[PDB]
Amino acid sequence: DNPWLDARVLNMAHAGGENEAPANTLYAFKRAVKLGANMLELDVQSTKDDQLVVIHNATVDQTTDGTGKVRDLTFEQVHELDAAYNFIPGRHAVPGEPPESYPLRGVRTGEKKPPPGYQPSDFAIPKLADVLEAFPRTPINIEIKGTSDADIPSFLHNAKLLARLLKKTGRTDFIVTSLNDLAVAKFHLLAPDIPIAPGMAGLAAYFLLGVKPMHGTVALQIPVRYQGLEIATPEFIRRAHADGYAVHVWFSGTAPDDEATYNRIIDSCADGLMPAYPALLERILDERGIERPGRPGVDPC
Ligand SMILES: CCCCCCCCCCCCCCCC(=O)OC[C@@H](O)COP(=O)(O)OCC[N+](C)(C)C
Repeated sequence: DNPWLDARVLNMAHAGGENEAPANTLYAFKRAVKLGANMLELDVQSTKDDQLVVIHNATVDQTTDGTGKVRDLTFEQVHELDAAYNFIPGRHAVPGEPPESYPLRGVRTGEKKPPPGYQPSDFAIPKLADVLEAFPRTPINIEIKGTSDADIPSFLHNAKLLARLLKKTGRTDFIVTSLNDLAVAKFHLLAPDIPIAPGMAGLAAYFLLGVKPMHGTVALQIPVRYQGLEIATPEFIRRAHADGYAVHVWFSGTAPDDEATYNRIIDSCADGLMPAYPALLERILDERGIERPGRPGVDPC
């Protein structure tokens, strides 16, 4: 069967909580786990020397002080930069504001003292290997990224790199996914034991034609709305459940990262949310007594 139909309700920190902390940094992950997130959610790219690093965009421009495409830079180049240079609470990463906007700019580079409990390295772009070292016992939702939407070779390069590494850990508490369905198929071929979730065309095909997503799928990981169509409804999740799949919902501009939304998606029987505000979600769950993995409680439907 599917263990993930019981792993609910999940607080899956979107890149660690991009509205509450520098996205894809160890600070964000360490913070997010500490306040009660059941699962990390993160993005992977690869350096010029084929090192899997945890970053979302193909270019380091938006979240750091540097410039260039991750695949053009070595890990040693990428690691020295400040992955909190442009963080602003409530607004992820936004360059060009008064330097006082940035409460954690410069901590990686040593110009400000880190908050208590963290080192300057907790604010750089981490190797995926270092995140796995740091969370041996936390499930990690990993998403394969590429150089551009149409650069199918870069997704496949990353899928290869990812499966090799995840195999070496011998772990199984992952969910690997990509917007590019080819990457998922290639990843599933190289690492059949690791749970996946469908890419874009598999989701369309399931929603539209009933076609079950690739063997090995544990969950459907869906935005709330897409191009006007409401995806994460009670009915859609009723059917996904009936067909044996979990539903994890993300937001990221398709619907507001706010309290009413999180509540509606909880009420829609989703099994996990991917909030940019993992603190805000954790408070809602605690306050409502919603069942959690292990810790039982209220079933909101
Ligand atoms: C008629 C057919 C209708 C059927 C529905 C079709 C819907 C299809 C839309 C695409 C859905 C693919 C889901 C699989 C990939 C995934 O998990 O999404 C990425 C998400 O976590 C973050 O979103 P971002 O773009 O990575 O942005 C954040 C960046 N950050 C973290 C720094 C803010």
